[PDB]
Amino acid sequence: GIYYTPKIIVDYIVKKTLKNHDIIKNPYPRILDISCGCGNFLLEVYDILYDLFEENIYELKKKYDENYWTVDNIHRHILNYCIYGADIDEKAISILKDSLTNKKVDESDIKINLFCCDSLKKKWRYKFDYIVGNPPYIGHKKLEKKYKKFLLEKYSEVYKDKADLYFCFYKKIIDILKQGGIGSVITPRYFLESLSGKDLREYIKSNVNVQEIVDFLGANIFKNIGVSSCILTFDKKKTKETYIDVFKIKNEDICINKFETLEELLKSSKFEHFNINQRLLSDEWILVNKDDETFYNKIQEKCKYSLEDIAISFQGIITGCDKAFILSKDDVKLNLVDDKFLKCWIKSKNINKYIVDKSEYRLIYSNDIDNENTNKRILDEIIGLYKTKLENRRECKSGIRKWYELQWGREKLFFERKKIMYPYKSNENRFAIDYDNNFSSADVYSFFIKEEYLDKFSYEYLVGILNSSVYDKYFKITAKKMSKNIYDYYPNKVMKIRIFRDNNYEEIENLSKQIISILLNKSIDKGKVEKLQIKMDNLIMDSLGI
DNA sequence: TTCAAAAAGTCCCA
DNA sequence: ATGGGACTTTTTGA
Ligand SMILES: Nc1ccc(CCCNc2ncnc3c2ncn3[C@@H]2O[C@H](CO)[C@@H](O)[C@H]2O)cc1
Ligand SMILES: [K+]
Ligand SMILES: [K+]
Repeated sequence: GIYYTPKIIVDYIVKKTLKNHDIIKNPYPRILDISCGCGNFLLEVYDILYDLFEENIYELKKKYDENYWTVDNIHRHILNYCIYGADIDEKAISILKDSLTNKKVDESDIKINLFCCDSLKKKWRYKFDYIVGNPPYIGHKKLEKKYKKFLLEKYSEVYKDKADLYFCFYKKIIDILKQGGIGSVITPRYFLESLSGKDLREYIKSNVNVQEIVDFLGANIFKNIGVSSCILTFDKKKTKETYIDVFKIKNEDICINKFETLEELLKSSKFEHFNINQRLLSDEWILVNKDDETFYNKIQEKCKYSLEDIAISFQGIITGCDKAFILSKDDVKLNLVDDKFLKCWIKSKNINKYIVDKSEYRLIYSNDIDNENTNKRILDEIIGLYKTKLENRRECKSGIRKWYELQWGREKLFFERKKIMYPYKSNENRFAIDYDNNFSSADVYSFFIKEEYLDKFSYEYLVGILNSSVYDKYFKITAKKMSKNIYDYYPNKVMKIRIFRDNNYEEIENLSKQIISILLNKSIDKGKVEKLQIKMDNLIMDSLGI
């Protein structure tokens, strides 16, 4: 449970918080890491501090106690008054204490401000000038329930339904930062856009001045770790300035060690830089450049409806154990199941633009099985193979669901109708019209048009514009970037997409119908579809004035 | 009763 | 062995 931050990032963070420190004015800075681990950040802080003190040793000796300020006394001073670390791992603290002791190589048995504790529970007796480090990331599934009760009761300003632990670490760091202090940390990027991060974003916006956001997007910073990172730097300084420097990466395939320093990478063509006014932040943080801001605002102003206005959205089936209820359509065991119980089953990869692949799987809609005696063959020879796993589901332990029932079988009538489907995680917009009453898991989302908006919007028109290049860019501006070439397509953002209706409605609809007709051929002339899409994109750009 | 969010993702191969 | 690519379950709070 210990993660090594790359040295280039560690150096950038420490330098970010200490480059302009006035050691003459304040020779007693407090630099804290509340998840210090083996001291990836703190040892570097020691190096920076030692150079800072030794470069001004004679100035300090003249302004202050001349006997206290010598080179020989630097190592002691740093440990007594400057470096502070906290971590839950005892072995890590022991190792870091030995490393800090070996920075000099007893005289008086120097005390080192290292605490082996839960930083979210520690009674912190004073605030700190500088806070750096890499907090732990633990999500809603992997966090202990008993501990989650404490977080919900005590960190309710940032920790709620599906929040993450590092939300609480952000709140703690902000709370124990001195007036005029500086904090710089590396966390997941997901709180910048996620629905769970709304309270955290409000807290950060309204309690600190955000200096800088480095967004690495899908680039893999931590080797062999599936997480997407960002660096946040904030302060509590009295300033009328309220502008943020945003560095957003341009090529996610870059390796982090191209130059000797991260700042060389940030100044290069690998990153784009722009400024965001913190006072103009809403509940969402729309961090885009002026071209994209103009693009987004044009679209928002022009469109008079949203998908939420005109549609009904729902998440797919959650069986609770897929292997028990999902079978290949050529499985011999499917001869045991009456066709009234069987539904077509698709995965996210089966969703293309405008149409769905033919399904290869069948769902046993076991909610329609009455009792265990009439269909004993289905239960004993198909579903019962996983009975233990099925009995451990939450709604079975509580007794709400029978052991063979789907955990969340939703409502059949919602699926057995003409509707639009899209994958929950994709590199591009893929909205299809489903004609075959397809069921799917939560990896696919569905919506259908309300009855009162059918005369205004058709499924063909909607899949026309939603699959356009304009709308790919428009959705990705505010979407949640998960990993390299993966965006979240969830209703909490998909339903916010704004749509329009003007003189180009009929031609866009006709082009969409032609695309759908071609895609459903035996001899698919795939080429002409691209030409038709280009023409449709021209129509949409004409419609939205871009 | 029953919705929808959640990557320190998961798994595989060259 | 690692780094990169294809693909995506069900646990969980509200
Ligand atoms: N059972 C159990 C339940 C909940 C928790 C959460 C406790 C949160 N409070 C914590 N307080 C201090 N340090 C913590 C910490 N959680 C993780 N670390 C350290 O962060 C580094 C980055 O990974 C590593 O060196 C971890 O050892 C911990 C255990
Ligand atoms: K003096
Ligand atoms: K990543």
